[PDB]
Amino acid sequence: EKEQEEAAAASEELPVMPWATSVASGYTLLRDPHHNKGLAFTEEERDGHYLRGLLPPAVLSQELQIKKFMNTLRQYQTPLQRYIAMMNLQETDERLFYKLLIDNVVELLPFVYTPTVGEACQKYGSIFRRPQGLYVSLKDKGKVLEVLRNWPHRNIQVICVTDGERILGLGDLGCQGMGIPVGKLALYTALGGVDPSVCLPITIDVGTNNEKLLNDEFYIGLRQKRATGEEYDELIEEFMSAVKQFYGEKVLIQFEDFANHNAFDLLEKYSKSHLVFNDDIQGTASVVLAGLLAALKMVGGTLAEQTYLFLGAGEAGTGIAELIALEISKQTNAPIEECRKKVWLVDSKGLIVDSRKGSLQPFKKPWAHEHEPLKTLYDAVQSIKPTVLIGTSGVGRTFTKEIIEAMSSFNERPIIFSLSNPTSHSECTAEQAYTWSQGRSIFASGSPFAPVEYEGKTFVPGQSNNAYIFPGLGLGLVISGAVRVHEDMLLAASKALADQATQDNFEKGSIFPPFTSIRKISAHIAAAVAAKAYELGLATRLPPPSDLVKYAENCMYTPVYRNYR
Amino acid sequence: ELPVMPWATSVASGYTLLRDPHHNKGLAFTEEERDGHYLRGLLPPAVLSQELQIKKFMNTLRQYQTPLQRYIAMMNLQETDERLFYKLLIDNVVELLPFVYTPTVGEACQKYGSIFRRPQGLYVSLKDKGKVLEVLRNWPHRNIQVICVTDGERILGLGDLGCQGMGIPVGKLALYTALGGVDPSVCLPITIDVGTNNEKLLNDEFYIGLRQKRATGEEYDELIEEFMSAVKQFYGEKVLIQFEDFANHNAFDLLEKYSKSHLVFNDDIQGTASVVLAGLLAALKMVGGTLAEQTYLFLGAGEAGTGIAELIALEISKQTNAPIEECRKKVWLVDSKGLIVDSRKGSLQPFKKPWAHEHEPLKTLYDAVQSIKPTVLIGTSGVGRTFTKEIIEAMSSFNERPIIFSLSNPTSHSECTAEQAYTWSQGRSIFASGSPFAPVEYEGKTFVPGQSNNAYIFPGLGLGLVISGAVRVHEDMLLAASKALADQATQDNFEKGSIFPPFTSIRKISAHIAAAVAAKAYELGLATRLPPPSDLVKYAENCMYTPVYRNYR
Amino acid sequence: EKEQEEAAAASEELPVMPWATSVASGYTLLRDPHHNKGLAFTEEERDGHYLRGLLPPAVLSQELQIKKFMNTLRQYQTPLQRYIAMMNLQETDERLFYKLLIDNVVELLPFVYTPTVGEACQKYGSIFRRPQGLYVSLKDKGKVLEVLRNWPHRNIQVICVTDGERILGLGDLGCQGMGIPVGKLALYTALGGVDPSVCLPITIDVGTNNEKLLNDEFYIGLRQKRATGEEYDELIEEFMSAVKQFYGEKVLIQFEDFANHNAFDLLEKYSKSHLVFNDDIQGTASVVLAGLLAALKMVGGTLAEQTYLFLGAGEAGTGIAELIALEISKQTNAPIEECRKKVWLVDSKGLIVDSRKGSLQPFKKPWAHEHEPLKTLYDAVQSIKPTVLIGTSGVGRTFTKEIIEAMSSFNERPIIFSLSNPTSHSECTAEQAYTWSQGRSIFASGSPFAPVEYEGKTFVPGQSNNAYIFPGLGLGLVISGAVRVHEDMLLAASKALADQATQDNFEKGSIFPPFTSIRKISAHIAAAVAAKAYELGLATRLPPPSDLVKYAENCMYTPVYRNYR
Repeated sequence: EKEQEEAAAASEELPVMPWATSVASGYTLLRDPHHNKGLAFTEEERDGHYLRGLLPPAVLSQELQIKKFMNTLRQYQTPLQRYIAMMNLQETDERLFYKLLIDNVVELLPFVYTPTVGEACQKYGSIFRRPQGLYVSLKDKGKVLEVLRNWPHRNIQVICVTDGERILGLGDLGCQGMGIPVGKLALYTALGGVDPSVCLPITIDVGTNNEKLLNDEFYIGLRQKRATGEEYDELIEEFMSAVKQFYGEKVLIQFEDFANHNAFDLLEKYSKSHLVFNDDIQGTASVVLAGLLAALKMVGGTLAEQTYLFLGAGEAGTGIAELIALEISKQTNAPIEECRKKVWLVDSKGLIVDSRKGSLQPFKKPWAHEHEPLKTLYDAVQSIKPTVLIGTSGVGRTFTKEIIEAMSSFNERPIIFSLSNPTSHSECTAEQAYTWSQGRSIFASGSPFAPVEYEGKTFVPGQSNNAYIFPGLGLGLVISGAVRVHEDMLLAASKALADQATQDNFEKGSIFPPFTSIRKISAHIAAAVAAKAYELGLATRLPPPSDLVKYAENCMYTPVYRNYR
Repeated sequence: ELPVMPWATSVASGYTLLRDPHHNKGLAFTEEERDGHYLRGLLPPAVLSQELQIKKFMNTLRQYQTPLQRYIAMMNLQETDERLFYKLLIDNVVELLPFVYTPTVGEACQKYGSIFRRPQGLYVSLKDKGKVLEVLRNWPHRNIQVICVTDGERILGLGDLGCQGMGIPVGKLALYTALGGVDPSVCLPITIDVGTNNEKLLNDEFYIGLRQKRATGEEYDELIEEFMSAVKQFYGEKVLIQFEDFANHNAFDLLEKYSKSHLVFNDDIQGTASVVLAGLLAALKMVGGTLAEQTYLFLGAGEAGTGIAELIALEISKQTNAPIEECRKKVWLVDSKGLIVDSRKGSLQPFKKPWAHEHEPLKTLYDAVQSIKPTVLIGTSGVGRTFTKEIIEAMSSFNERPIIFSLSNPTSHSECTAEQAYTWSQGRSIFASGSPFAPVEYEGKTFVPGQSNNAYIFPGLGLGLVISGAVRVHEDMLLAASKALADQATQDNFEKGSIFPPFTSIRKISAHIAAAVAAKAYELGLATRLPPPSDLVKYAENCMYTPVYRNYR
Repeated sequence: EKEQEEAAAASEELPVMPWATSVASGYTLLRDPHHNKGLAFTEEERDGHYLRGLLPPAVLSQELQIKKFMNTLRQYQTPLQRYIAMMNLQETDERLFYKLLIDNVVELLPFVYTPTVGEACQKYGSIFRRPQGLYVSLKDKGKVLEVLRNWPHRNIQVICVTDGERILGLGDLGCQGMGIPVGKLALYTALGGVDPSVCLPITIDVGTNNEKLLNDEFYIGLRQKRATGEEYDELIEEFMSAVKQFYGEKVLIQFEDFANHNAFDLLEKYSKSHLVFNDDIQGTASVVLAGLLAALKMVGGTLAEQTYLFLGAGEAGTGIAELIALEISKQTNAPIEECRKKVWLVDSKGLIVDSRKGSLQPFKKPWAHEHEPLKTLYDAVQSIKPTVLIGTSGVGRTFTKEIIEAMSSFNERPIIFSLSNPTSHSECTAEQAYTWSQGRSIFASGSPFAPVEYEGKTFVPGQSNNAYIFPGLGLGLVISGAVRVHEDMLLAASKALADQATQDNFEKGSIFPPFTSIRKISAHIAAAVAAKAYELGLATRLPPPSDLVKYAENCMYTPVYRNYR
């Protein structure tokens, strides 16, 4: 049952690569990112491994290395140039890359992650390219396993995969979506402590509809429009087959930036066979719920009493909403469609209403309450009189002065969540939200914003981005050996994050603690998601450790240089 | 009894192939090559040409704000895809040369320690003495033909950059490939670290060298003669050893002591002398006359100073049949103390006495320019803006077309700019300089000043010594080269005011210099590739590295 | 001219393999024959290269290694078992293999070379196979260069190639012919001093007519009868093209054991374009002529005055004959057909006579003198009354008591040369020749025979095998950079060998000095073949060295262990 090795003795016609292992020295060692210490190679290590001469005489510490890279990183003018310098270092000295990124996480995160990582994806083809991650194309059908075999690590625990269809709020970037999986997985290591070597960034190229990229001569993908239905599905179910055969069932498959229709069928179909998780639906839902709980500690109240208005009824829209209604059902013991009575979503066509359900998309019907057709978010804000406004539209500056002022007029402390990324697609800025609400809004957003000054006070807006959740939640599914993801684990995580939000960060108007604590946060989220995994009896690392927090911290990758023969 | 390294050879595929600069083609790997070498998946589906690769790198190179940032991006590419790096450098040589070579390469050396470093070249320290050969053994190419070596004492006109001198040898050797067609694999950039006197670098916490002041006499000498021993045992005698940026004192003893035992060449003394003489011959086609008739004034009596002068006097001796001591009558050098005159021989340096003619002490270059009344003003001072308006105006007043050569590098140490020389001479000067200057406009006419930099000479001269198997460097080969370059200078480049053809032709130039230096090697009977080929130019062109992508499936 | 690098800068769409170079240590080093020293790895070398533990504590010398292998070689009791143990060592420790073979050359030569190497070829498919040499099949056509590219040494100086059609006197062993090229090239190193790494054993598989091997389930070749004419030719000319492109023109191509018709067209059409040499035609001719000159020092006389009878008018038959007639023409200044008048060959159909030439094979017509048709060698021996009887028949025991007695009756010291191999196909034994001639014959043979006793005296029959010639002749063509073979170099060699034959070896009845001198012999043959190359102006290593013998000895591979760091 929990060691069903009947499926693992189909290892006869499994394609395999005959790997050889050899001691690394000279240029082989220096060109190996996993080991390469650059000038930090001690005198003794250089004599030992035929480096003497290939390096200058000077031996640097890792700390001096960080100071030196930081100095040259700050002299690049555009953010994209600092992204290029960061990806280059990741792929030359992996230990210096991670030790630097952790020690400088607040300064560097906007460059490796949102918002820079968005530009990187738009211009991926034209950017100086050391290869990272694995690309499975439509032309790898029949031979997806052959492609997996090429990856030179067998022990994969975390996969992060996109088909590039909805990269942040920028839409279809086809095969250039790879920036995201590579980003997420770097964070899995820096924020969560997952070892880099067990992380596998994948992109599924099925084409792109982006006309700019079809006609751009530097596009790295198939010059064809996306395959649909039949043709798409077979690649996916062969991919899902192949992952299973190669890596087993305990391998986490984190879906990133798929379209609505797809992102749901993948969570539906593969929930039973695989350990599947969707950062857009489940991960965002998780961090938002934690933000709400953290908000209601500053202002007071429960989730039950609040009224919720969403711009954008996609993945994150319905996904966040469903996790809120569920948390209410656990707190209230009500039937679920009494918990969503006070949750309203507005899409492209306006407020989701029952009168409109005679031609609605299926995953929206549960939010089609009874109300007059409303055309704009402004009309809904004024009619519904919500306590909480969450934006998942992918459209910038849709939280207008009229809308934040309207929200500041009936709420005394309105909860405004501007979730879309990158910064240019933020529904509002931190400056707009604090100004148009006379310093009275509880504000958080997807992309980072500098502190805002208003009537002699400083507001540090919190970052409501799933990067606070998935590093801890992933580590948890792994260190417990969870075989399935349960809605109850998303809640366990949300709890854990919210319970790290103290007065230190509330003082400054931030629903979350600073990223300078993300190692502590990830351990507590991991311990909780593991505890829930055991309770639900979906864990396979039996017996559970006594102290799930201290265990989670002991499983965590550290990028300090260890010494070689 | 020989220390020896057990090298093992293996077929490269997957990440081993991609991480190997020598072979890595990035997206230019064809579909067939990817299936063949376990790349399928590790690269995105799209296959680029090398040409699209060039266009792409060029586009992102121009978005960097500083020259130093484009130098870092160039050195990164050299060390990830060597064939793309060289095919790019060739196709874009005029645009890119100032970034990989003078003047950028100077800043790169000043800030070498603080710059993002993929390792290139070999460092032999004072702590490798006794074991220098052991260090050589670590280089993973056995067939070395061209070595380029500095001890960092005088990097361009920037002085002592100690161990951070490595930027220069790495630069020269890239040019040996790009300009000359030498294969990269046979080129070995070396730096000898013996310390540095630069107090800023001793106290800088990113300095990559020994934190000590330079070893002198005894201790220095031992390392060098052990280096020179070790190179010869490992690579043989036909290996070219190009010395770069040593001090006067040393750069001479190295050419003196190792002329017999080794094939030694000094870019500062011999290489610069060579390109200057070629510039003079090219100048005298625009303006008219012979070397004999001209009068020469130098600022700076160092390596390049006396070196250029001696090669000029020699070319005069071969054209007039006069004794050498008679061909120096027309050639005057001005140092720190003023005009070199015989009157002060009661405490003179020895290698200056041959230029100590008959005259009573003059104090400043301005005094000398006015008294000596020269035809040709050459600056090898290492000091910027020492060719003043008064000096260029003085020179423009008595000559109708005065020859001004501003040789010092980088641009910041140029004795004058191209703009100053053409303005202060009313458009009448024949100007060339060490570091590149953009075209200069003067009443609706465009002046393209030539680049009198040894990069026009050493790529051809090196290729020549190699393809002929020359075992020694002969003063007559410097002349053979000078002639060959000068005889490439047509009216197309003279029209625009340039003594040299554009770098867009450096492949033609290097082949003709190689054929000449080889021909002279055979004639003097120092060549060992016998018999000489019938057509030494077509042979030289066929021996030339091409960086077009080599085919794997 | 000479340096035509025009064809070397037309290597742009040449297939190439991307080789990577890396420092060898641990199991990579031990499994590498070129470097592997086994227990002879010094303490310092083991610490240095991560061997400590993988070897027992004991450090052996190379000498102790030799004593140890020799001891275990003598417990194998078939010769074939000692051939297998020898090939295994060649392919695990190359330096121990060569240092052993040289120091023990007389004892070991019959096991790695004739006659053992013959059995090895007959049973090649069924023998335990460590892989050796390169096989180019009919199904590698279009892609022969691709096959060459796979060999992991670029700098090839000596190729040795067979199509397996006439392996020794055993006939067609198809693809199992490889034993020969591998044998020859080991000797090129042990006897001649050529570095192993510049030597490339090749077999061209075009099928086989051996019905035994077509139906044998362990045959390693194509299960088809030999391709003829058009199909054969294209593979060869593509092979000869491909060798040229990859290795250049200075590469020696030694043909081994082809049939007459082929062996000749290959020397004819590729004499201009390539440096081609045929061990059967030219190499055997060379050592035989040296034997004759050595014989005429024991007994007295000139080549001119002798009368020659050959059994077997093939490659070696006509080839030996033509080299004899040529040496006569250079000594007498006579027209060539006056030099052939006293040379008679007997084939399958009997004595070659002009009355039979109305349907003769082409390369036999020059030996078709005027005489009455004779059916058997015995009839010819008795009619022609020859002074020299040479057997190249491939048929054992055809030099009968009647024939040796007949020869002993009209000559006082008859020269009998039993050239065929292996021992089982020898035209007579050393025992038979000395007994049936009352101790009066000058005898030599292709395969080794122990000393023979007769009337209280010891006869040490010499070995007239091309292994005395091709090691020196090859080294010569290489160290001079010869671009052509000229008949005059075969003679230069023959002279050089003959002039090494002293009274020390003549005392015991041997035309050649023992193989314990083959280092000295090869250097003197090399210096002579080089001198002739320069004289004929076909050498490209100009100027010639002062002392061609001491230069040849300094170019010679030594298998003493190198010390590693």
